[PDB]
Amino acid sequence: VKLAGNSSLCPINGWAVYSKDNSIRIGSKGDVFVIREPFISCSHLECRTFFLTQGALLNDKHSNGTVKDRSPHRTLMSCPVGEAPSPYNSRFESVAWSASACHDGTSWLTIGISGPDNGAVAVLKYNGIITDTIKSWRNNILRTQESECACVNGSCFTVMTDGPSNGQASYKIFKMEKGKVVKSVELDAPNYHYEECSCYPNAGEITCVCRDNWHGSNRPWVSFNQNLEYQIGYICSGVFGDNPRPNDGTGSCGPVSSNGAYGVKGFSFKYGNGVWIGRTKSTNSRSGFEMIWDPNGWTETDSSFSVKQDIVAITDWSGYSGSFVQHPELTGLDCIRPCFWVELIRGRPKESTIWTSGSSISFCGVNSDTVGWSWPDGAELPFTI
Amino acid sequence: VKLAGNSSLCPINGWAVYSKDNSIRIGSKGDVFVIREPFISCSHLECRTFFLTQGALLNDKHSNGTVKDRSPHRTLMSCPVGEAPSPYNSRFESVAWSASACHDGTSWLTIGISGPDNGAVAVLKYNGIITDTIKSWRNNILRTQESECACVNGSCFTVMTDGPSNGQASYKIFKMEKGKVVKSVELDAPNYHYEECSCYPNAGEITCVCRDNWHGSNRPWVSFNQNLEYQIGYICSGVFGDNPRPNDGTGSCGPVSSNGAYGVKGFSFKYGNGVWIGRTKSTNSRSGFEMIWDPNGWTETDSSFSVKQDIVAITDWSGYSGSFVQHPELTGLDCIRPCFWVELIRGRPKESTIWTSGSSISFCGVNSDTVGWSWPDGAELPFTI
Amino acid sequence: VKLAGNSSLCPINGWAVYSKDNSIRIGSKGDVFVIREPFISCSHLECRTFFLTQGALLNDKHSNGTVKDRSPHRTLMSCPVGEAPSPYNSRFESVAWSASACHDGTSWLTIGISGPDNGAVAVLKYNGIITDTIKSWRNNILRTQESECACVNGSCFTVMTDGPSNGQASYKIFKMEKGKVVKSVELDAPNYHYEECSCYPNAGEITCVCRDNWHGSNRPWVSFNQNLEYQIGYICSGVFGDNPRPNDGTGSCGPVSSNGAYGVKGFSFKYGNGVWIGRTKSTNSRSGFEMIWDPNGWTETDSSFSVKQDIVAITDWSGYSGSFVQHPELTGLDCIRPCFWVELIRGRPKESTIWTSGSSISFCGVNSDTVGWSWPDGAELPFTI
Amino acid sequence: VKLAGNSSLCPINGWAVYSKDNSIRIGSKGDVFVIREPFISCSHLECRTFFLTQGALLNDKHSNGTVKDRSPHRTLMSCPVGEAPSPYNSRFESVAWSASACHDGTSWLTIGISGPDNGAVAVLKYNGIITDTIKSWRNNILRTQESECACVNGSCFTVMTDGPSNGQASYKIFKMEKGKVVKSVELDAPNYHYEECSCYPNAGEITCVCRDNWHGSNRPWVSFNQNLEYQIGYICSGVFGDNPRPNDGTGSCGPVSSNGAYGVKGFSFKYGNGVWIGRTKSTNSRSGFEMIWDPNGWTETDSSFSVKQDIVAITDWSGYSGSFVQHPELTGLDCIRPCFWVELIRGRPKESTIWTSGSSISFCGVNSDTVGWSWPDGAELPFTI
Ligand SMILES: CCC(CC)O[C@@H]1C=C(C(=O)O)C[C@H](N)[C@H]1NC(C)=O
Ligand SMILES: CCC(CC)O[C@@H]1C=C(C(=O)O)C[C@H](N)[C@H]1NC(C)=O
Ligand SMILES: CCC(CC)O[C@@H]1C=C(C(=O)O)C[C@H](N)[C@H]1NC(C)=O
Ligand SMILES: CCC(CC)O[C@@H]1C=C(C(=O)O)C[C@H](N)[C@H]1NC(C)=O
Repeated sequence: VKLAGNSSLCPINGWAVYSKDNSIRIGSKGDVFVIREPFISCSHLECRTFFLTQGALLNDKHSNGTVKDRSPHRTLMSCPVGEAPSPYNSRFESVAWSASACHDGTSWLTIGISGPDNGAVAVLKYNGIITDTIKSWRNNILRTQESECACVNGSCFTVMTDGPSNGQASYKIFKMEKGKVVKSVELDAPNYHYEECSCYPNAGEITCVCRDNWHGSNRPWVSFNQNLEYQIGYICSGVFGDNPRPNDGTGSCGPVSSNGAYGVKGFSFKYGNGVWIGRTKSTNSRSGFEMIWDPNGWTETDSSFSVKQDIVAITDWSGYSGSFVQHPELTGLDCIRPCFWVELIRGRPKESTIWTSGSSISFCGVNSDTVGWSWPDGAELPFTI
Repeated sequence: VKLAGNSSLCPINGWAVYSKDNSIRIGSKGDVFVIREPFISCSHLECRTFFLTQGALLNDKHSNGTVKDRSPHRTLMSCPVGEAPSPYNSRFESVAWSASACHDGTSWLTIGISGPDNGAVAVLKYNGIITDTIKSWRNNILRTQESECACVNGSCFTVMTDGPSNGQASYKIFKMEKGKVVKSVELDAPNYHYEECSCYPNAGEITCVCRDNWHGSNRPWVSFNQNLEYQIGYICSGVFGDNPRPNDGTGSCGPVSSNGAYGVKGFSFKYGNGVWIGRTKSTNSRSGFEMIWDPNGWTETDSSFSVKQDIVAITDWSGYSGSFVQHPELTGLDCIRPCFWVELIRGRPKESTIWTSGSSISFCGVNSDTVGWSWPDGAELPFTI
Repeated sequence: VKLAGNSSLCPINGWAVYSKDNSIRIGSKGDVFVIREPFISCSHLECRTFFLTQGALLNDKHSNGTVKDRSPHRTLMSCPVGEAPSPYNSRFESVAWSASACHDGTSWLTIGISGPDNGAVAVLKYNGIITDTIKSWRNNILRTQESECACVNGSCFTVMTDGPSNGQASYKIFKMEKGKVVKSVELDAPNYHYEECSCYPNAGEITCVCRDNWHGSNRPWVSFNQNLEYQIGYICSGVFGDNPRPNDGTGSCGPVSSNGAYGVKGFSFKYGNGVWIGRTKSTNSRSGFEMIWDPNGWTETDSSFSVKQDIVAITDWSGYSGSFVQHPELTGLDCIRPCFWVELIRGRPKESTIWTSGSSISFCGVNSDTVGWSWPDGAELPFTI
Repeated sequence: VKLAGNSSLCPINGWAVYSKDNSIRIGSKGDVFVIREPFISCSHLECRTFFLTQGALLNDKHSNGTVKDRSPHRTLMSCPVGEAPSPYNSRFESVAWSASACHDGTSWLTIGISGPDNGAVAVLKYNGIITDTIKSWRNNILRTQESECACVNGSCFTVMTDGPSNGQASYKIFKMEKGKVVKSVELDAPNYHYEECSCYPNAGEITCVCRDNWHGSNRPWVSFNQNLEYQIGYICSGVFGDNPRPNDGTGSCGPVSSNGAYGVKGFSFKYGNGVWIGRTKSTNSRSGFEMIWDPNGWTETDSSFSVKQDIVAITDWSGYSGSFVQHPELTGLDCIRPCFWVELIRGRPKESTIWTSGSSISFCGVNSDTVGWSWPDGAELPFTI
């Protein structure tokens, strides 16, 4: 039976460690895929880890310039959470250098994008079989979430971008049933910039917190009904969420220009006017990670907050981070539980190696107490190469 | 319940990437099988990749002269689509240096040929247990499809050749049920030459497009009803499908002798008087791949065609290619969906390695739009050896 | 249906070899996890081996200081009994450097403790999803069993410690249902020291034999009802079970102070006033192992016993050992079968390697005859390093 | 439902190849266990390969003196037929240096002997849980089949030996239900010698053809009803089946003393007064294998025969071989089908390496035709060592 998403986000006090895959430490010897853009998404029975491989293993020559981003060998595969991604435990999903995926209660929907930069195509699959296709409409790198999509009452939603990662680009929301596009709407978002959105379902509606790689240090959002009627904005909190970003201060409900000319994928959970913010600890590099609870931070502008919980130390490498949900039909709870993952990027451009790849760690909602600490990748570089 | 095959091929506009195993790039370090002759075939529940191993792994000494073709260690195995063939994820099917396979809706049927060249024997299995045997009748390398057989209303059919790959040889169509040959017929096709046929079910009948290794540059075909009543011909198009072959020009409905003394296994999908032709890009070697729609090309002699979709660039190695299907019981559609796979050969005799193996990529029908691009093997030879 | 735990320990005579994973001998080449603190636990259908990896593999550089005990990369995983723990056959369970686990008949309950020594938090999971959390109440290394928990009539119970591994500490017994803590009690055990308890169900109650690391050469025990009403004491048998320990002699029903300033993890099965004692053969190091039947050494003080059954020769490295149970719902028997496992520790600090890890062996109850022997680890150190 | 064993052996004309695992060729690089004494057995759903590992992998130092036979690290494991035995694809079964196993229609019954030569104990397991124990009764290496046991109407029977491999030893037949010994009888076989019997069910009774290591070149046999009422004898054919053995000549219905002071495990299928013999091609060493049809050869004494089918050239190493069956509940047939396997031993003592391991190949009855050929191991020694 389909996942009803009419339930609300579960109240919580902190975050508890859920998984850690040590893929990079293990891959030092083991046959572990070199990856990037990993993300967790759960069905009504299990939770999986999706990722984009480089069609090569760690410590092998084919792992060479795996910093390039888009290639013909890039593929989307999955394995159960906490496990190291290997050819011996990974399920093939699709050929792709940018992807998304979600479970509607019945079957899995995977979105993989491949092809050249001037005409990339999104192949949609439902239970492994191709159910639709979406071709680039601006011919400038059609790309997507790199985190799970959201399903509600049997419909799943996602967000895509086409155009410059440099300035005004085109943005679209898509609704799908059985992996087929039943409706789509382009957002009329002049001056906004949307990339790699982390979307979750709450009370029958979707909410997405994304990345402004053009000119924002704070994160932009988009929420919508099952008819794609939407609203847009930026988190007004002075506790800036992008990286790079400036020192905390006075935020704005609009794009914060200072230092937001690049970025990193992230997420945030909205509760009333409050927001849980996941962000790096550094303001310049993808180092460290922490969770901050700013009550009344979604609508106000100030750098004051209530709680902060360490996830990774400033001295250790972090990277992308996304949100993922647990539905009542998998949990037995009467609310939609929030969790998040963090990508731990090793290699280039920061480290002198011939390769780039990443590990993952994840946490979940919870009302019981927690603790901040540091759960870093742990590999010692360089490798035998 | 048995796969019904009374439906027609789904109408289509282009091809959407379905998978890429990256086995060779992965095998540089991973315990991946050395193979050749890989093909895809689906049941009413999953799609799998079959292939002929060389009882050895990549980058190991036993990988030596793996260019030999036939030997006692050659075995037919399978794993899920897109995954690299390895001993930790592959199901053993049969001992064979030539095979075929298809699912009738109930169980898998596998056909593996082993034994000496002067008296080979095909072993038929149904759900993993031997159900029949077919021994060579001409005593000269009994061989078969190297791709999926076709099943209709409980019956599965295949084609086998016995005799010279050099000139006139004998060809037989077999009809089976629960893996037992209930009927067969020897094709009265003087001056024709059949090999590595790609057969597919359509409107209750089978259609096979094969390879002329004796004297044809265009491909031969055979279609037949469930009682083995058949018709034979050659694709008349001036867009020659074999490799080697001559530059495009005036085709023929009979064997085009120029350059057809050799060949490569291939496929083609017939729609009315039109055909989707899959072929290499080079006219001499196994380089590149492309999809071509020549309406009225199945019966007409002209090198004019409508659409062209690139799959593999001329600068990269390709190889065998075959057709495979997605029945309604698996898809939910009301038509039989056409898909294809391409074998990417690396090593001897074109590269200076001590071995020969291959990777695979596959695509499927689709009405939505698509894009041409290039999805090559990507491994850099030579290996550590 | 829930595992009723109202049956009694089956009457037995000796122990029969159940399993041996040779993980270390195998990892010399294979991709085996470097581990410690392993233990078995069974459901109503299968038996698994749980363990705490070091987020690295044998014979790889990351295997370095794997002697350190606690780290962020330490994770709790599991695989079927007898199989070598590997990233290709292990299910991820939880991030932890101390754990426990058991099956209530319906789903698996896992307990993984992580975080800093001054603020560790226990993450309880039921069927893979977080259901409760427990933070350190004495801010001094919250730790647990390192062996299975015990479930009765739908409820599972475990024991945890917080405070000095050096002297008087704080001990608590928890009661959980579907992984949620419904009740907890602190033992009023002045002068006692509980650590790494082995608890088993019997006649509707729980019995634990633990490790006194503070000042006992004999072992302490706790037994309690389903409402956490309890009783405490020490095994009085002059056949001292802790290691190190003094030569056998006159025991005590309280802490035997000579040599018991350290210890190792163990177990014991109480029968009437008698006991089956598992122990190392050495009085000083974790060398050798043997089972001893002191009929009524549970309450009596005399170093005399009836049967001795060798499990590992004095010349070979041994280590931790714990109890694990079969239930009637799994076995079909009408009694609770006792079984135990043994950790074979190789590496530091006794051998000159840069790492520490371990193999496992197990035995089960049984009435028919048996024989003692020696089933050591068998790996030859050092390794390629 | 239980496997009725009331049907008779299926009439056959030759033997078709069923599988080949290439375990050693693959092990050159892959993580393949080192093993000996492999054998196949089938349930009502699938066929598996059991084997006794040496607790190490090929091409690793721990693969050293793996020629010793018995050791504490020896374990019984299994994987699907055709697959190379590895720690990634192998199910653990029991600790043993001698074993047997069979499926009764409901669950697997495994038999694993371990312990010292003067007190070995066989641990029986039903569905993975210990159901009985049998201790040595002569204190001289209790040993068993090293192939599959036979099940009929819900009962499985096996054969065990205790005593000298040097002369008169004690032989016993065991009958078990759900893994528990319900009856047992000791054979009154003076001047007979039974070891490593291959037993198959037929018309509700069991027939075993074994190895005489004492003083016989021909093979001894025992057949018995479901109440262990039995009959013994020796195959009378002058086509001697043991190895070593003298050149073919005049056989004997009793022990043929010339050259039978040692031997190898083998098998045979009796049809009326005829027999299908499996044997090596060489009379001195375990080289080559072949099937021979000697009608009226079970009771007569002559070296003449009707059919001979080659399985392994004399130029290549063979080794143990045994029988296995496929019941009607698996095949759908109305008769019990005969098949067999052959162990291809490589290394010591015939080859200069530091190890000993084996590969496997198997065949099945079949009415259709077949062919003789040579399917050897194919590994090139020595290895990197
Ligand atoms: C094309 C711009 C896009 C959005 C900023 O770049 C991403 C940034 C990345 C990054 O900043 O690390 C890595 C992503 N793999 C890349 N996505 C693609 C499709 O190339
Ligand atoms: C024997 C002739 C036959 C048909 C052309 O050769 C094939 C051509 C091949 C090729 O052109 O690459 C490889 C196939 N492995 C081989 N088949 C067998 C059975 O050896
Ligand atoms: C903190 C004291 C505790 C009980 C004695 O130490 C254990 C002893 C050990 C040992 O004596 O070998 C190894 C365990 N990994 C360790 N547990 C933790 C959590 O560090
Ligand atoms: C102990 C005598 C017995 C029967 C002849 O020896 C077998 C012969 C063998 C052989 O001749 O190769 C190998 C078996 N692994 C061995 N079995 C045991 C248990 O040691």
